[PDB]
Amino acid sequence: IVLYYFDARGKAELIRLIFAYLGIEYTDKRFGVNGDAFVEFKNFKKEKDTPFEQVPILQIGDLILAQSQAIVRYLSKKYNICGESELNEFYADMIFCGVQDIHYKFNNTNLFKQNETTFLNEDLPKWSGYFEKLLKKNHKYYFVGNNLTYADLAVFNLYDDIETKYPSSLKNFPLLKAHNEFISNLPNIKNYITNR
Amino acid sequence: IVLYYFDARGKAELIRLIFAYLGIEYTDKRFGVNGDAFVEFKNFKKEKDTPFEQVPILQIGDLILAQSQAIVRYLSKKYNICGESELNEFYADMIFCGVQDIHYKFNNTNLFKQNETTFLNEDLPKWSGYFEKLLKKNHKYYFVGNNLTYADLAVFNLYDDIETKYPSSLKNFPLLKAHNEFISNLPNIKNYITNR
Repeated sequence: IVLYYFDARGKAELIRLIFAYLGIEYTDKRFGVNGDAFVEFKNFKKEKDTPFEQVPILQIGDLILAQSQAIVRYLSKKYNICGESELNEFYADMIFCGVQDIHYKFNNTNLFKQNETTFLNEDLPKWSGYFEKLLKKNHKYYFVGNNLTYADLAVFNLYDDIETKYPSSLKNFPLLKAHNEFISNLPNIKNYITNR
Repeated sequence: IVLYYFDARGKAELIRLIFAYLGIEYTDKRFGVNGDAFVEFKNFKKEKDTPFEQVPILQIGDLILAQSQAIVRYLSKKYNICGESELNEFYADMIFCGVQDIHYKFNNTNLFKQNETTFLNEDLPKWSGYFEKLLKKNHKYYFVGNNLTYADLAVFNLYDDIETKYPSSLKNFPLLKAHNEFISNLPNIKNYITNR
């Protein structure tokens, strides 16, 4: 199993957390660890037939899987972390789609755009509230059902990425803060985090 | 004179170049050199009355100036580098506007958005093209007149900035390239640059 992406988190960290959580081994190929990233990328697209000329690409054998979102749903169904019912499969999928929304906003805010304030003070809190509510409904902390699913990992990864840029706003959201801390303490993810 | 902004280039670097080219000493207040950049900024918005709560703001005496573009045009008139005729003052302005459009596109391209290769392949070459044609119409040192204007500093800032994230494609644009080395060598500029 080989994962191809740039030497960064971005859209590939969630897949790496899945592999870690589940503990399945693989080769983490990162473009630009030493060389120029774009040349390494430009040359990967030659030697490899990609659907949409974009990474991440997860290679299992001679099989090429593309599109991060599609890749995690696949891994999740195959390894039972997508929920145990029609309905719950849907709810996980639903919150995951929610995570993409705000995660994008996040990656679309920066100094030059003078965008940082309205995100930090408006979009971020609003959305953290949406997640609290979902935790409140399902009331050890899981978003869906009674066992862990990729939605729990995606939410976690979301805030973990946000905090690398901005201060930890989770003070006002106790359940979201707890959930975040809980999955970060899971022995398997905890080891990965420390080795990053 | 006090220039306020975050400890970054962003939209304040052009103003810092103007001050360097003209050898004007001022104070470069950079939020974050001490504590939470957002803390100082938040306190800054309390002590100073900003029109739109955005930085940079330039404080000359007791008056505060607020919009980076409006500030550069202001400084340029006051120090004669805005051109020496109506048409030329207009051209500098036009070139400057074009620089903003692509400078924004640049600061709006990241790994997550999978914006990058399309910027380097479609956008950048198309724009470098326009600037080459422009310098051609003025036949290897200036965009407007026989003298230096803020348009020149704006185009050089632009590429010096792009060059800290992406390659250096100026090869296929000879006048653009000569233009940028030309101003990168101006005594005052080479000095500021080496001390950044």
